[PDB]
Parts: sequence; structure tokens; C-alpha cells
Amino acid sequence: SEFTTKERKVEEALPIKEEIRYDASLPLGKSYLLQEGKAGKKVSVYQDVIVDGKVMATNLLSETVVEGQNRILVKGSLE
Amino acid sequence: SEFTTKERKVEEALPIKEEIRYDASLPLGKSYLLQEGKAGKKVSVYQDVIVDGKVMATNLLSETVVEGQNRILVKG
Amino acid sequence: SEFTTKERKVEEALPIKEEIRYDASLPLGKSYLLQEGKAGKKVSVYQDVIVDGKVMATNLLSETVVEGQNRILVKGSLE
Amino acid sequence: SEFTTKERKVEEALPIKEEIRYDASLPLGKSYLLQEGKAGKKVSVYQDVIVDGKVMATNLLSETVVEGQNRILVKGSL
Amino acid sequence: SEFTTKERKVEEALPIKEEIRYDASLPLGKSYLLQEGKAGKKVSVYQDVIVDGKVMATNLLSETVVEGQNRILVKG
Amino acid sequence: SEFTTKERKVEEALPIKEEIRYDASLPLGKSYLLQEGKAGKKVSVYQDVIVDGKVMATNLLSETVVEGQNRILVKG
Repeated sequence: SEFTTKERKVEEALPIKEEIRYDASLPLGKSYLLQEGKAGKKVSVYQDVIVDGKVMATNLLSETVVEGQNRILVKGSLE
Repeated sequence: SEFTTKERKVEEALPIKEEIRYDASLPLGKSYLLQEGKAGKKVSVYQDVIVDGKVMATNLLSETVVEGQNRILVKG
Repeated sequence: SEFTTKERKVEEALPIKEEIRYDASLPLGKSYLLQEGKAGKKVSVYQDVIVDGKVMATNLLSETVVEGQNRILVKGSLE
Repeated sequence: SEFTTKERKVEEALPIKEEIRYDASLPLGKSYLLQEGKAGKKVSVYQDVIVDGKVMATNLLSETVVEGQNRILVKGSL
Repeated sequence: SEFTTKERKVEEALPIKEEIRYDASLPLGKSYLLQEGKAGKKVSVYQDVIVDGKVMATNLLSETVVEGQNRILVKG
Repeated sequence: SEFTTKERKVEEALPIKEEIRYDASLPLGKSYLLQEGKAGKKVSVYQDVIVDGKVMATNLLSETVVEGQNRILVKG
């Protein structure tokens, strides 16, 4: 039987990193977010082998990890 | 040891559907793009069980399919 | 005339899935619910085109399947 | 001089515990929240003895500490 | 693989609290039992993560100490 | 003074992944090469913060690993 190949890209969102920053200006229990931050990214490129319309196997071609944007939490205390 | 859990969202682009239409008013051999396709996507959210910094298992939580638009080609 | 658009989500409850487990400590003919379980749902997001106060067309934007929580039945015999 | 007995359930939120970790690769003076943290709870069951409408005494039947979750923070280090 | 959870309960007897009163001016050297004293019990509730039919990790959900009674002893 | 940033690309060869497949068939202390290895390629993009013309520090912005080819040997 013959075969064919096709590439697939799968994106996994990385956990948002949250920075806790201290600001002496804020009261004791007062805190706000400086920025919401965007999730980082883990992109994998795969290659599938197709035999009779079925993926018979797959190889991982590459894996790229891109840092995201931090979520910044600003509070009036230093932990 | 102890364990924690976390959410994991994974996106997969779906193969674009391509319809082929025909037009006699058009010379055979000619092909026009009546509609550029748009790839839909499959978004999966999983729940990973983390032990000692390592994911030891995962359960599917939800599976979403964002539709997308068919590619349409007219051939004389 | 002019038009407006609006999104609406439709939720269809999914049949609860029930798992049957064997408990050697249970007497024959005796069983109990270990987990009532919850129904999964199929959520579809649609977009409507409204003309003069009446839906004139709709597109299916998304189709999601949210897994439910299994109903767990434990009994003192093995089916 | 006859008596009756009564039970009471008392609850109070426990303070979230916070662990501090260090990472050499992280910039000194920068902190990242690893785990939010959730408050535990202490549930106490007491028993009172009532004589002539007043509580003459009370015993502690049980004490349950419903475990919460630690707050985990990582700090950059040299 | 997928995972599942399960809750375990575990009872453990606690040491018996000791108490020592002191008199009626009893011949210093002798002693009488004032109270039998029973052990208190700690009840721990755990939740195990199961993967491929094996507990891979466990967390403590709660800890209950059911108070006992002291063994009171009167010494002269 | 003020500061600016610049990004730098760095590529590295990854240590070849060694795979050993045993076979009770073939004799003692004998080994055959099933597949030659090929190193994976790691491409990291860094961001340098520059003050007064000099790099004071640098952060990692993205890391790509282009999988290689395992070297497979039959032992046993």
C-alpha cells in the first residue's frame, strides 16, 4: 500500500506568569493589576504518515517555546 | 507525594475544506478563487495531575471546534 | 435596510455516564452511589443577523463538548 | 438541678501559609506567584451542659482542620 | 493516561494525656487512680490520585482529633 | 541614561539521543548499528538590554528545538 505525509502544528498555551510587585504608595490591603499579561506559547510541528486515509504514525519535527507577557499584580506589602 | 492539578489549553488548526464549482461561461482550464478558505480550529482543554514537578496524567475537560470557512474554486 | 448582530449560546445537556465498580467489602445485592455525577454539555455559539427586529440568518460560530462528571455506582458483585 | 446537653459547631478560617522559594536564574528582586493559596478551616464541636437555663460548662468534642492550600512564591536570587 | 481520585479515611489512636493531682495529705509515696483516661483519635482524610490502577500520590484533605479523657492520678 | 534592547540568535547542536535495543537472539557482547544519529538543533533568541553602548544583561525570548535522529544500537 502507498502512503502520504502531512504536517500538523499544535499550539499549547503556557501558564500565565504572574509577577507580584510592591508599591509603597498603596495602602495595606490595596492592590491592582498593572497588566493582564498574555499566555506564552509552545508550538510543536508534527508529521503524520497516512495509509488508506488513516494516520498510521507521527513524528515530532520541532518544538518552539515563546515567552509570553507577564500579568503584573501590584500590592501594598512585600512578600 | 502530594499532587496539584492545572488546566492546559491546546489548539489544533483544522484542514480547510475546498469545494470545486463549475462554470461553462468560463474557458476550460481557467480557475478562479470564488472564496479564500479559512481554517477552523480544535481547542482542547485538559486537566493535568502534577507530581514532583512532572505531569503524571491528564483528563480531557472540553473539546471545542471553531468552525472556519470553506475554500471555493470555480473551474470553467 | 440596516442590520445588527448578536451572539447566543445553546446548551444541550448530555446523558450522564455511569461507571459500575466492584467493592469486595460490600454484601451481595448491596450497592451505593459513590458519586452522583454531573451531565456534560454540548454548547453551540451562534451569530444572528437581525433585520427590523427579526433574525434573518444565523451562523454557527462554535461547537464545544464539555465532559461531565461520571455517576459512580459501587456494588458487591461483578457484572 | 436537672440538666440537658446541647451541641454547637464553630468554624474559623485559618491563615494561608506562604512558602518562599528561590531561583538563581530569576532577576534579583523579582517575585512570581507560583500558587495562589487557599485558606484552611478549623471546625470545632462543643457540648454544653445547661442547668436552670444557663450553660454551666462545655467540653470540646472534636477539632477538625480542613486543609487549605499554601501560597507559593518564588524570588530571584544570586 | 487519564486519572481518577479516591478518598481514604485513617484512624490513629492518640497518646493518653496524663494528669497528676496531689493530696488529702496522702502518705507521700503512695498514689490512687482518679480517672481511667481514654485515648483520643486522630482521623485523617486523604485523596489519592489513581493512574493505571495505582495510587501515584495523595493529599491530606482533613485531620480530625476526637478528644479523649486524661488519666488522672493522685499522688501523695 | 536611557536603555535600549537588541535581540540575538544562537544555534546549538544538541547531544545525540542514544537508543539501545536489546536482542537475546544475537550473541553476547555484540552490537550492531541500526541507525546513525543526527543531532537536534537548538535555536534560542535572546534580548540584551544595552546601557551606554554595552550589554548589561540578557533575557531568553524563545527557544526552538528541531528534533534530530536517534542513534539506535542493537545489543543484548
